[PDB]
Parts: sequence; C-alpha cells; structure tokens
Amino acid sequence: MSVSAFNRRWAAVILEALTRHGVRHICIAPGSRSTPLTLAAAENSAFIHHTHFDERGLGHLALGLAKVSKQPVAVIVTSGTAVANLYPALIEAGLTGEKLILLTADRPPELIDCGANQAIRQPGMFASHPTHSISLPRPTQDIPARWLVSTIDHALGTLHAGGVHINCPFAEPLYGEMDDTGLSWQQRLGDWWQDDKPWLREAPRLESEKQRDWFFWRQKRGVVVAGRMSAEEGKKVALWAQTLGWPLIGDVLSQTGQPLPCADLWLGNAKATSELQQAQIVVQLGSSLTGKRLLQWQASCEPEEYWIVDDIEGRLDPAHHRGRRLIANIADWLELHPAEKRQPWCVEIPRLAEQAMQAVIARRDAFGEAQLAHRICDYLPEQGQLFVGNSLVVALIDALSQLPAGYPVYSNRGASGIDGLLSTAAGVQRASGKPTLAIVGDLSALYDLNALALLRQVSAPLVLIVVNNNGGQIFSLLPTPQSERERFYLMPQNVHFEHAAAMFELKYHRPQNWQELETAFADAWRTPTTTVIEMVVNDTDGAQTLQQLLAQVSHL
Amino acid sequence: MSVSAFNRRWAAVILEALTRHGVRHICIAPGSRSTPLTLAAAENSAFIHHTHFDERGLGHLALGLAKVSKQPVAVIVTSGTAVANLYPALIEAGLTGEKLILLTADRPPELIDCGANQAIRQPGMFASHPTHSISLPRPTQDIPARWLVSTIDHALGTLHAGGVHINCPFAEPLYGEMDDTGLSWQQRLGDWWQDDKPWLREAPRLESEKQRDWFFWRQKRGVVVAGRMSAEEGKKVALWAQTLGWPLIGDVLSQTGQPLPCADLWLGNAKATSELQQAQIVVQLGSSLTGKRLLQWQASCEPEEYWIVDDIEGRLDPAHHRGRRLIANIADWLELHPAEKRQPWCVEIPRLAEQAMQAVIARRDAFGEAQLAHRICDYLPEQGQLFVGNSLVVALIDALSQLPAGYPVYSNRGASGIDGLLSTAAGVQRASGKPTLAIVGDLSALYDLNALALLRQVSAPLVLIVVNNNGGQIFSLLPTPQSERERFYLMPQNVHFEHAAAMFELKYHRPQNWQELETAFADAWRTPTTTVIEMVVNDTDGAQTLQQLLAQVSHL
Amino acid sequence: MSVSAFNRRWAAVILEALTRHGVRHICIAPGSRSTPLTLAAAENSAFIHHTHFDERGLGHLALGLAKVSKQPVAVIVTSGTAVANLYPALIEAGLTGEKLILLTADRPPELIDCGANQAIRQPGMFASHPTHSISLPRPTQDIPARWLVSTIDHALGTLHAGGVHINCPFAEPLYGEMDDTGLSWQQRLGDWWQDDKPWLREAPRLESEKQRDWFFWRQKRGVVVAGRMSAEEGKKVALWAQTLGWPLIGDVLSQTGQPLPCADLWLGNAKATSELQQAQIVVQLGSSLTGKRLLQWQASCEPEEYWIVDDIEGRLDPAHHRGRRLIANIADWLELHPAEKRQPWCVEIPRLAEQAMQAVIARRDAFGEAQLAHRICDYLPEQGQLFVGNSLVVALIDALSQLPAGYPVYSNRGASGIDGLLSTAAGVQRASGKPTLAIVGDLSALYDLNALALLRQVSAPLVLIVVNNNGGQIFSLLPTPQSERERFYLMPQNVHFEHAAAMFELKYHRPQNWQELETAFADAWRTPTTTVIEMVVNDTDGAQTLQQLLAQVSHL
Ligand SMILES: Cc1ncc(C[n+]2c([C@@H](O)CCC(=O)O)sc(CCOP(=O)(O)OP(=O)(O)O)c2C)c(N)n1
Ligand SMILES: Cc1ncc(C[n+]2c([C@@H](O)CCC(=O)O)sc(CCOP(=O)(O)OP(=O)(O)O)c2C)c(N)n1
Ligand SMILES: Cc1ncc(C[n+]2c([C@@H](O)CCC(=O)O)sc(CCOP(=O)(O)OP(=O)(O)O)c2C)c(N)n1
Ligand SMILES: Cc1ncc(C[n+]2c([C@@H](O)CCC(=O)O)sc(CCOP(=O)(O)OP(=O)(O)O)c2C)c(N)n1
Ligand SMILES: [Mg+2]
Ligand SMILES: [Mg+2]
Ligand SMILES: [Mg+2]
Repeated sequence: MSVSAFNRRWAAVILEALTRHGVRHICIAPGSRSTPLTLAAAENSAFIHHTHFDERGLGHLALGLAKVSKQPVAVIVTSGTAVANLYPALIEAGLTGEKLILLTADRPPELIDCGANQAIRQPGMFASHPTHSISLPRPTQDIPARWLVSTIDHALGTLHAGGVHINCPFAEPLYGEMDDTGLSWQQRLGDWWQDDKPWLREAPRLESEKQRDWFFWRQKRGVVVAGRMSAEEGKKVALWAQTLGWPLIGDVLSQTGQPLPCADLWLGNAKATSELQQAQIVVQLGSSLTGKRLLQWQASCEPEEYWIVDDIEGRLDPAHHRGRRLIANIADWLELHPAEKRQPWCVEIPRLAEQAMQAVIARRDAFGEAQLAHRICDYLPEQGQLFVGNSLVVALIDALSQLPAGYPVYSNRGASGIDGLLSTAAGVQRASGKPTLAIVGDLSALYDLNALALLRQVSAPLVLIVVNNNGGQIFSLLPTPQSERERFYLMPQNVHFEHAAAMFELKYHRPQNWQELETAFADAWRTPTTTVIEMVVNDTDGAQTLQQLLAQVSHL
Repeated sequence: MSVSAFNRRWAAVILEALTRHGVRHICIAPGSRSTPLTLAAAENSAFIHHTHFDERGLGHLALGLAKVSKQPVAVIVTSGTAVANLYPALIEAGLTGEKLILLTADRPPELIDCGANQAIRQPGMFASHPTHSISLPRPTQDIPARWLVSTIDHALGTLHAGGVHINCPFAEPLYGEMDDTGLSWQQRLGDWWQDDKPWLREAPRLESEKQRDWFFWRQKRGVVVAGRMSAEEGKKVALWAQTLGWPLIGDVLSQTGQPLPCADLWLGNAKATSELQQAQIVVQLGSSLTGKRLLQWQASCEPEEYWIVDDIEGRLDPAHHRGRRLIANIADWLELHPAEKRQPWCVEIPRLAEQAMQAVIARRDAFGEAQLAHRICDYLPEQGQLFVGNSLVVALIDALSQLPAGYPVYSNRGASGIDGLLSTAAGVQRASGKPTLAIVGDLSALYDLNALALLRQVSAPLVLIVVNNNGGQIFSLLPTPQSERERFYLMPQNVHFEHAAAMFELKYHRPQNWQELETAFADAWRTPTTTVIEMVVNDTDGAQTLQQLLAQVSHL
Repeated sequence: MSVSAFNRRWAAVILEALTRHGVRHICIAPGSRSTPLTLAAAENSAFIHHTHFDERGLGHLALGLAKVSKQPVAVIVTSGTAVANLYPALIEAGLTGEKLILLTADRPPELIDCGANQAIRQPGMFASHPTHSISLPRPTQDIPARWLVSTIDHALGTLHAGGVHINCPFAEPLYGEMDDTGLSWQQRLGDWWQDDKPWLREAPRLESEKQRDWFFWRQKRGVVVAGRMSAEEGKKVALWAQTLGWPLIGDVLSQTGQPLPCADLWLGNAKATSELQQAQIVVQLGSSLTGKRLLQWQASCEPEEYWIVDDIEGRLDPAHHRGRRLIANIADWLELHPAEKRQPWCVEIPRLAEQAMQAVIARRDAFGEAQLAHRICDYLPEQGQLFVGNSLVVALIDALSQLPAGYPVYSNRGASGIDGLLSTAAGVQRASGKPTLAIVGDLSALYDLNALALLRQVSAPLVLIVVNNNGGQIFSLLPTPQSERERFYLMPQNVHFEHAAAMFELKYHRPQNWQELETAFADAWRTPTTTVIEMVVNDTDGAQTLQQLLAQVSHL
C-alpha cells in the first residue's frame, strides 16, 4: 500500500496518455510536489525534456515550442505561485491557438485552506483562459485507470487550439522505492500500454462550410488583407490575390512578400483610401493585424461584405463588419475558393506603394532603429526564421520593410506582451532547429532577462538584437503628455547588456555603424550559439522618423 | 434623449437578431424590468408568444418546444429569482442539446449589491451549464449596434447545442412615450433590417471524420445499441443493424421498433450475456440509455472497441471503454459508414427476446402500471407522439413494451428530473401541433401541478395519464431500507387529481378497468383539449411485477 | 471494506457536526444518491425532519423555518436538477441572512461529464450566492475524520448570514447492511461524539465600533427610518425615536407601531418632504424598505449624513448617500448609541399623517383588497404572526394599515419573489408553533400551489388569504402599455382555489362580504389546520384605490 508508488503510477498514465496525442516536448520546472509528474516524464522515452527555473519563462518556452512545431507541448510545475507564473503564456496561447498542456501539481484536498505551506486554491485559477480545465481528484485505486486516460483523451482529442489546465493533486509521501502498488490497476488498460493510439479517440473537426456564392463574389472589386499565417500560406495567398487582380495588403506577420509594401504609410494617403472605397468585398486571411493605418482603414471601410478566414475561433473583426467569420485552414480554404484570372482594378495604389518604399529608401543611411527595421531583410539568416518583438520593432518592420515571401516570421501578437519574448524565442529556435534572428526592445529584454540562461542552449546560431533606445519609446510615438512621459511612460532604465551577456557566457557586440553591424552578424552566424547584438540609438529617432515618413507619404 | 425608448431599441436589435437564427417560439414571464425585451418581442411578427407565471415551468415549456421544433427557443424573464427558476431546464438542455436562449432582464450595475429590491448578481449565476454566456453591458449609444448584433450572431452561430445565457441590464425609466432616441443608432445597420440572414455569419460545423477502417469492422461480430435519437434515425438504424446481421438493443427512446424487445429482462439471462461476450465491436448510436440491465451489460462488456455515435459532444460512455466517440448526425454517419449484407451471428438472443416478450404477455390482464406500460402501444394516437415521464414509467415501458419504429418519443432523460414533465409535454404538443399521449407518476404530477394551466391550451388532443401508486415507488424497486422507506423515500402524499383537473377545467376520468380506460381515450381524442386520466394502482405491484419478470426471464 | 457503510459513516460525521452549531430542523426531499445523508439524518435524534417532493418548496420551507427560528436549517437533496431547484431560496437567504445548509448529494467524480444519468456539474453551480461553498472530495478513509469535521466547523462557525453549499459526492453501492467499516476512522474523534461543542470553534464576530460623535449627531434634526427587523427591535426603535423627538417612518416590516402611519401616502405631500429637507441626518435601522414613496424620498433626500444600521453586511442604500454603513444587532446598537430627551422638531408631518389615516378610514367600507389591507389588524390572531406576500398586498398593507408594535411580521423581501410564499409560510408556522395569518396574491398562490401539501401539517391554525384579482395587478399599478398589458403583464389565469383546497382537504371559504369573512376567520381559528380564504375582488380596484388615496393625501 505505498502511496508514493501509486502516485507515480497515476502520473505515469497521465504522461503516457499525452504521448498518444503528439506531445513530444515537455518543459519542467523544479519542485517537490510535482515529483510524480516529473519522474513519470523523466522515465518516458517519448519526450524531449526542457528545464528552466522561471516558470513564467518556462510557459513562454513551451509557447515557442508549440508555436513553431504546431504540436501540443506539455508543462510540469509544482504547486503554488509556480502555477500562477504560467498565466501569461496560457493567455497568449488562448489568443493565438498554441496547445499548452499544463500539468500543475497540487496539494491534496486535505491541505487546502488550512495554512499549509505552499498550498493554494488551484482549480479554476486560470478562469476562462484555458480551452479545457481538468481538476483531477485525489489519486485512488478506486477510480479506474480507464477513467483517467479517458479524461485526458477527451481533453486532448477535442482541443481545437489553446491551453489545457490539468490540476494534479498528490498526497505525501512522495518519495520511496517503487513497489507493485497500482501495477494491476495500470494493467487493466491491457495492451494499450504497447499501442500508439488514444484509449478514447474523440477528434471532431471544427470547420466552416465552403461558401457557394464565392464564384459570384470573386467577380467583384475586392481587397485581400493578409494577417498572421504560416509561411507557405503566405506564398499561396500572394499568388491567389495576384490571380484575382485584387490589391494585397500584407502584414509583417504574413509571409506574402508584400507586393504593395509600406502600407502603413500609403494607407495614410487620401488617394489610396479613396481608391479602396470602391471595394465591394474585403477578404482577410489571418488576423492580429499589426499596422495602425491598416486598423484605421479596416475600421473605416464599408464593403458589402467583410470575410475573415482563419483557423482561430471567435470574432476577429474589431470593427464588427457585416460579413462572414470562416474557420478553416487557410491553404485548404484557398483550394476550396480558388482564384480565376481577372484584370486588376487598382491603378493608383501600386504607384503610391512604390513611391512610399522609395521615400523610406531615401532615408536608409542613418544608424537608427527605423533604418534597422527597413534594412532587416538584408540580415535574415539563410534558411532561418525571424522572431519579432513587440512595441516599436514590429511596427517599424511592418511600416518600413518588405520581407520576402515564405520567409518564416514568429511573434507574440495575441496579447502583445513584452513579458516573455526571450524565452519564447528560445522555444521558437529549439523547435525548428533553424538559425534565428530575434529583435526586441530594451525594456522587453530586461523583462525576460533571466531567459538568457535558456539561450545558452540553442541548436543553431541565434542572434538577439536588443535595440536600446533607453525606455519604451512607443510612448514617444503615442501622444502621451510630455510632463509625465519620462517618469510614467518611457521609464528609462539606463543600462547596457554587455554584463548580462558576459554573465551567461554569450558573445556580445555593440556595433556603432553599419560596417560593424555586418561584421558582428558575419561572426555570429558561425557557431550554434546565441550572440547578443546591442544597437544603441538616440531615444526618439525611430518614432520621429516614422512620423515624418507618414506625413511625407500622406502628401503624395 | 429618452432612456426608455433607447432601452427598447437595444432590446429590439437583440430580438430581431435572434430571428435570423431560426428563433420562432418565445416564452415570456411577467415582470417590469423585462419590459424592453417583452415589448420588443410583442411587436416582432416573427415570434409565437407563449406565457406562463411559473418561470421553472416556463423554462421546461421552452425545453419541450425546442425539443420538438429542433430550433433555438427564446425565453424572457424579469430580474431576481425568476432567473434562478430557469436553472433546471437550462441544465437539462445542457445535457440533451436543446437550444434555449435565456434573455434575463437585470438591474443596471449601479443597483447591484446595494440593497435594491429584486436586484441580485446575475452574470455567471448559471456557472458552466450554458454553452455560451453573454453579460451585456449597460445600454449606451456609445456602443455601436453592429457590436451588439455581432455578439448575438457569434453566440447563436457557433451554438452546436445547449443553452445561451444572455444577461440584459436595463436602467429606468422603463416606460414612457417612444421617441426617436436610438433611431439613427439602429439605422447604422442599413438594410440588415430588411434582410433574412445574420449580420455576421459565423457557423463552423463540428463533426468527426470518416472512420477509414470501417470496412474492416463492419465484417466483425458487432452489437448495435440504439439510445435516444430521432424517429427517422431510429428507422435508419434499424435497417442498418439488420443489414449488418448484428443484434440491435433498442432503447424506448430509439424508435427503432425494438426488434429484440424486453432487453431489460433477457439481458439478465446468462445465455444472452455469454453470447454477447463474443462481440468484437459495439457501435452505439444515441445515448442516455434507459434500462438498468442494459447499463450493467455495457459496464461489464469488454469488446475490442466501443463506439458511440451521436450529435452531442463529450464523453457519453459511463464505463469509459477503450474505443471511439464520434460526433455526427446519425443519418449522415450511417450514410458515411454503410452496412453490407452479412448473415446474423446471434443464435440464442432472438429466441430469448421472444420468450421474454411471451413472459410479459402472460401477465397482461391485471389492471396495473406494469400492464399499462406493456400495453401502451394500444393507446398511442395515430400520427401522434408519446411523451414519457421519469421514474418507473420509462423503465416499465422500456422493459415491457415494444414501441413501433419511427413513432416519436420525447422525454427528459438528461438529468431525469421529475420537476418539469407536464410543462415540457405542453411545449412538445404546442410545437408539433400533434395529438399527444403523456405519461407521468403521481409525485411528478404534483411537482409540476400548476403546469395544468398551460395544458388548458393545446392545439390537438393531449391525454395525460397520471399513474398514482401513492409515492415514488421506484424506491420500492431499489433496495432501500424498510424502516425509513415510507417517510424518507416513498413520501406518499395521499391525494387524487380530480380536483386538480376541475380547477383548470379539464376533463377527468378515473378508470377501474380496461374497458373504462378505452372509453376515456375514445372521449379524449375527440377534441383539441387536455384530458387527465388518473390510474390508481396498488403501490408496489408494478415494481414487484418487474422483479418477478426479471427473475423468470433470468431462468429461461 | 464496504463502500456503502463508509458512505454512511462519512455522512454521519457531517450531520453530527451540524448539530453542534444549532441545526435542529432538517428538510429532506426524496432520492437514491442522497441515501447516506438521509439515513444519517434519520438515525440522528437531534433533528426534526420535514419532507417534501418539490425541492424549490423544500428550500423555501427551510427558509421560513430559519427565518423564524434564527437557527441554521439544513436541507438534503439528491443529485441533479433537484440541486438546482434550491437556487431561489438560497438567493433570498443571501439577501436577508437566513442560514441554510444545503447538503446536495453528488455522483462521484468518475461519473461526471460522461453521459451518466442524473449526473451534472454541481461544485460552484450556485456561483457567488452562497456565503461559503464546500466541494467535499470523494469519500475515503485516507482523509481523516478531523479534516471533514474541521471543514464543516469552519464553514458554520464563520457564517455571519446566508447559505452554505456542501456538495457531497458518493459512489455506489449506496445500500447494504452496516458493518464495522469506518468505525475506527470515526473513533479517531474520541469523545467528541459525546460532546456538545464543535471540533473546531472558530466564531469571530463581525461588528462596527461605537460612533464617537453620536452625542454630536443626537442634537441635530434627524429622521428615523425603520425597515425590516425583529419584533422586539421594532418596539425599542419606536421608543428611541420618540425619546429623540425625531419623526419615525415605520415600514410594514418594522413592527414599530408606525406612529406616523400611511407614510406611503403623506410622503407624497410637498409640505412633508419640504419639512423633511430640514433633516441634517437620517438614521435608518433595518433595510429592504417597502414603499415607493419612501424609496423616492430616500433617493431624493440630501442629509449631511445617512446611516444604515443592520446586522446584514454590505451596502444597503440604493441611493448611495454620503454617510455610514453600521453592522450591528439593532438592539445592541441602540444601547451603544442611546437617545436623549429632545423636543420633536416636526410640526406638519404628524397632522398630515393623521389626515392620511382618516382619508383611508373614509374608504374602509367597500369589500376590496385595499380595504382588506387597511383593516388587516382586525384579523391578526392573538399571540400569532403575520406572513405577508409580495406584489400588491405588502404595498397596500404598508401604505394603508397601521400594524401593532411588536406584532411579528415575516416576508420574503430580499429578492421579493412570488415563487415560494406558501412553502415559506408553512416553515414560518412550524418554526414558532404560532397561529399564522398569511396573505398572498392569486399568481403567487398558483406559483407555489403544490405547497398546499405542506400546509396539511401545521401545529397551530393557519389562515391563508388568497386575494384573487385575476392576474398580477401590480402591473395595473405601474404605467405598462395598454394593448400589451393583459397578455404580457397581467396574465390572468381565470381560476378559483376551491378545488385546490379540496384536493389537499383544506377548509375553504369564499366570503362575499365582511360578515362572511369574519365568520370564516372564527371557523378557522378553532383547529390547528390550514383554512384557505379566497377573496375575489375586481381586477384594478385595489391599485386604483391606492392611486386615488395617494392623489388626495398629496393635495392636503
Ligand atoms: C515560484 C516557485 N516555483 C517553484 C518553487 C519550488 N521550490 C522550493 C520550495 O519552496 C518548495 C519545494 C516544492 O514543494 O516544490 S525551493 C526551490 C529551489 C530554490 O533554489 P535556491 O534559490 O537556489 O535556494 P536553495 O534551494 O536553498 O539552494 C524551488 C524551485 C517555489 N518555492 N516557488
Ligand atoms: C507585459 C506587458 N506590460 C506592459 C505592456 C505595455 N507596453 C507596450 C505596448 O503594449 C503599449 C500599449 C498599451 O500598453 O496599452 S509597449 C511597451 C514598452 C516596451 O519598451 P521596449 O521594449 O523598450 O520597446 P520600445 O517601445 O520600442 O522602445 C510597454 C511596457 C506590454 N506590452 N506588455
Ligand atoms: C427533480 C427531481 N428530484 C428528485 C429526483 C429523484 N427521484 C427519482 C429518480 O429520477 C432519481 C433517483 C435517485 O434519487 O437517485 S424518482 C423519484 C420518485 C418519482 O415519483 P413518481 O413521479 O410518483 O414516479 P414513481 O417513482 O414511478 O412512483 C424521485 C424523487 C428526480 N428524478 N428529480
Ligand atoms: C419568481 C418571480 N417571478 C416574477 C416576479 C415579478 N412579479 C412581481 C414583482 O415585480 C413584484 C414583487 C414585489 O415587490 O412584491 S409581481 C408579480 C405578479 C404577482 O401577481 P399576484 O400574486 O396576483 O399579486 P398582485 O400583483 O397583487 O395581483 C410578478 C409576476 C417575481 N416577483 N418573482
Ligand atoms: Mg526601448
Ligand atoms: Mg408514484
Ligand atoms: Mg393577483
């Protein structure tokens, strides 16, 4: 009657069940109460194990792994505030669809609400942000293993997207030699242990039907808006929009190649919006649109119908247009609603976008963050991936650069948090095995500073650009009041990142001009290690350059 | 600007939006805070309005209406315990899939938690039981009508099954002359007001893929179990199982024609269960299986695979078998997995089912509830429908009768409450316009006694049989302790229902023999009115007859 | 190792624990899953057991018992919608403070969300309305009895007011002979089984401190508003306000004797409100004020300070005055803040109130509901109690009658539901053993009609007056729209209650004049039984009479 042994048999059923749904990566933070889960995971040869000491960073690491691999990723944490630190990544996964399976160890019910150490009320603590929530009961042999495996199989099988909170209480003793307690209990599952399928297969698909009046609407004056999607989906959307003869507005997160680049500029020109007013239908594929001018135009346009195609559920139009919400894999939906060659109807916008790109190129020389964003395509690693941070970097790349079609971009643009970008980038890199360029701001790098520990383990060179503009200079772009701006918005920390890099034995460069930045990159791509490149720029130059380019393109 | 007028335009957008998703029936209870909703509904010509003073019965009325019409049915109640009385019907709909749209008037936020009369905390008060929960904000023109209609359209469009809780706060004044306040706000919706589709079309379908190994499994020794489903699905399932040569165990709710009747009896015979041990796959269509012996066999059986096909989501096997949970329209699923003619493999069970039926036929003469259940087909109205109550009646009919294939049966077998059976039957009748036979126990009739008011308005004859065995005699069938049984289980109320019928001006019969029962029926089918037939039987005769028949068939 | 016997030991600990906190009354509805609780209660000699088949009426019966006895009252229900039917009485308990302990049987965790019959998600289903919620775990001897009893003792000891939800899962088998399973487990509590105290005494008192500036505020022009309170508290508040010389506005629920009667009438006079504008402080004792003119004056008045003294927590002023919210026993609070002799400062209001009462007396002769309310003091049983229903009756009694000081008045005026007035009145009666006068409207009587079953067992004569004006004529009182009024507001049911009384074998009178009403009362007070007195009055006479008296008193 060993309680510790049965705890580990119970946990073993949980972990093995996860392996039947494609869970390969598991992220583990240290703890005692989580011993059954952690030991079950450590003995299971199906898993790739990642570890970290910061549970918030651990959640974001799993988020990067799931983001890139598109598979579900498991997380194990002990009870207490460890569980609470998983909330940010769980919320982001709830918005962008990553499947995070959170195995959160818990105290047994008899140690809740009685002043016990490290014991908190854990069931339901993530409210509505998980797609599925499971509060497992106190382990007992009187509950059959087929129930437990069926519960996990239901949770994973019906998971369209988002996280699953599985709260796992365990009573002490937690340690001891394994005996035969729970062995026959496990063996009631028969040769399921030697199988590769779930015990219960419940995998219904959620998908919109094909639109039968599509061959009617494809004949009208349409606009294609491309948001976040996969790289191949970006290429397919570009070819499809070109065949329809519809203008393609491509987000930085779309890998379209942006045939009409610098939309965040030329959408501010009245000639562009006036021409767009002729559109009778807008077909948007993907969501989480980046550029402000694009969100303003989306809010202002009044086509007869507005369609949003995406594999995310729920409403995705923040302007609440009359139209359609269509849940589908974008590539499959494009096969279901194919294009037919038709003459382009736009005449003024292509010239406007060409002139906008020219206006940016004329200002490429100064050694600032706006020029860095504009020139970032010259620095993308061959056969690599781009992880773009939040705040100004993603806005400037979206507004000022033309990224190549099908070159993968990853981001945390659900909630756009600055709290997990380094640990997320580590997961992005570890998932794909590709050389990675990640670009973040100074406050973002400080926020997840300890994630530099994770970046000591990458499988290919990862360049982390930290743009140091001494604060959150997006609040120099926003019309924040000047008298409170410094103390309450920008919050400069007056630091550099050479000692942070030295602390974790990472190569570091602080280039002062373009030649030295190119030298730094040429060095950094030579080894499967993380190199930190700090670009020190004058605080408000990027914001002001963006404003000036906006005005200049508006008078075209 | 007029607050009362704008409140009514806000409500009018809500109700009009509901009409774009098939909402036709609307159930209304009286109140003051619900005035914007109730007046908007009264002015909208798309609705059939039903009224009732008991909100618990009003919810069950909406439940029966939705049950029969297969469309979402709306409910309007004022704030306070009126909302709370909707909980039972909402729970049952959450289990069996009826789409109840609950429009619950509320006090505005400034009158919550301050001692205001009839003001309670309403958002989230139904916990996880609604499929969707919408807590509308305090009405204001600063929120566009397109947002409101889009929120409703998202909720109804993605509603696969179950209830939607829409909390609707309204601030006073509620009354006053209608002026043009909010007219422009409404007109931002354009010609949507003259349209017949939603403002936002968001209607993804949830369905399992085709099982690609079905051509293997169809040739193995299978068993077909038919649970609750529609009448036409019942006929298709019967034909499908017959073609496969698999034994069909048909529930009273399956309308399959029950080709192996009295399963609750012959499943107690060791030769049957021994023959079923040879089954390699069980394919169950529908759920909420009725009989105790059937649930025990399901719990004990160990096929290689156990499948449950149904249009309800989630796990439906209370024994957690290894197998599959397939979400589909059953007719579509049968076409997707067609049968191929193979010879039947069962030898002993058909004979056992015939002999069991004969054993019931031998005891048909006594004027008791077991005989009424066994003989109930002789009282089914032509082109009518059967509504069967809970406790002993559904068990005795399931065990003792063979109901004709395709003859519609309705019930409340999700949670199996005895709290709303009369009002549910009233909704069933009003939705179909068909002559109805409804059968309930005495405690069930007392529980929903005031629903006799609703049964003063039927569009076709409805016979209500109240089996009066003086208490809940299911607790004479279960091995309840003898010393506490009467006071704490049976709870006989020692009443008759003649004065209940007279209070609501309903025809009444208390037949003493079969001939007088026939006479009561013949009188009852002649006009579109409700006739109450009270059948007085000795308390434990039906339970004992069931026990004796179980033993006798077990010794065959 | 008997699961059934241990279920009953676990339950026996729960019920015995409740007896240490003053739980004497227990209300039990029938079921199978509730067997451990029901048998534990049936075997425990500390309890008085009440039974009922309608769980909503069972909740209101417990509500009335707790209302009168000021003890916590326990309720046992089976799993499923039975649990949901307790919601209205629980909400009312959350508003007015009755201590209801809801013991709700549940299926064990392995039968949740898997299609099992009568199994729903019960933990948290009452949202925020219980003061304390306990989700008991699956019973096991690995959890010590001292944990179980300590958790119950914590919930009951810290219960200031309101309901407690104790969810109690039990796995089958539920029946079987008691053996020694769980005996030593129970015996770990030692001689606590022979004790009269809780295992854990945790009973912190919640109370506001003495107001140090009260001797300052006693000398200002104050008004005393008396809301709902106990009978003794009403008498003390009357003497206190008289000693201060402050006008006492006394609610129908205050039992103050209403020295300025017909406040709902004379508060409509400009001289009264103009005089009251001189008030620099208002001290309200109790809450849930009844009358519309009183609520309007509270909303409009702007004293320097507004105090509400009550033993209920939270804000109790729906008008949000600047001031104090003082939590205390009213009698204790009067002793901490005693009155000093001061000269009344009001001159116009006493005369106005005498004139209003005279104006009502001038209209006492017609045989209508307004006149019944005005004259109701002539029918109060000696040493008895009054239970006043909702809608017009409580408003007409409040506006037109002067009830004697200290004569007990009971009501359901938290949420003011019409859904449990009969069963509540039965509990009010059984708790005190006093002769009871209960007055309700026709829709109220229909709503809780089956509670007439409960009224077959009263310990003293109870007169139930049903005022039948054929609908909810309070909506003839409010300015509802004329063409929708009857169908969507009044909803007349066109019934009488002679057959309802006859069905439950209750004496019935339908008096046609004051003499026959007198005779009916004399007949009713002779035996400890319920007599139903139906007063048929013309639909709008009571409402209209009130409006006329309001206009006339407003113009004095
Ligand atoms: C946010 C969160 N997440 C995880 C833990 C777990 N947890 C601990 C217990 O407090 C508890 C065990 C347990 O029950 O799991 S201690 C501990 C290690 C601390 O390492 P250190 O700073 O180098 O100090 P040292 O161990 O003395 O060398 C962890 C990692 C936690 N407490 N809080
Ligand atoms: C976890 C969390 N908490 C706070 C924020 C807010 N927030 C931002 C928007 O999101 C701002 C809109 C908004 O806040 O409504 S941006 C921003 C500054 C980032 O500074 P940086 O890295 O130095 O880069 P820079 O701006 O380019 O110079 C902050 C701090 C956040 N995103 N996530
Ligand atoms: C609203 C609610 N609350 C309680 C129950 C429980 N419950 C039953 C099971 O359904 C459940 C068992 C169980 O307790 O496990 S049956 C039953 C008695 C039925 O009395 P009847 O109408 O005269 O019919 P008869 O028994 O054939 O004579 C009760 C009272 C319920 N179902 N619904
Ligand atoms: C459970 C629930 N659901 C609905 C309501 C709404 N509601 C009322 C509240 O607005 C008034 C509460 C009060 O303040 O007294 S009053 C009322 C009509 C009652 O008709 P009646 O018994 O014939 O008496 P009469 O009006 O004097 O003729 C209704 C149907 C409710 N209170 N509770
Ligand atoms: Mg910065
Ligand atoms: Mg019965
Ligand atoms: Mg009335």
